[PDB]
Amino acid sequence: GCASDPRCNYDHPEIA
Repeated sequence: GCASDPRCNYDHPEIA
């Protein structure tokens, strides 16, 4: 779910 966060896409790229 976090991957959906614009701040997560940068923190968890491997996920998104």
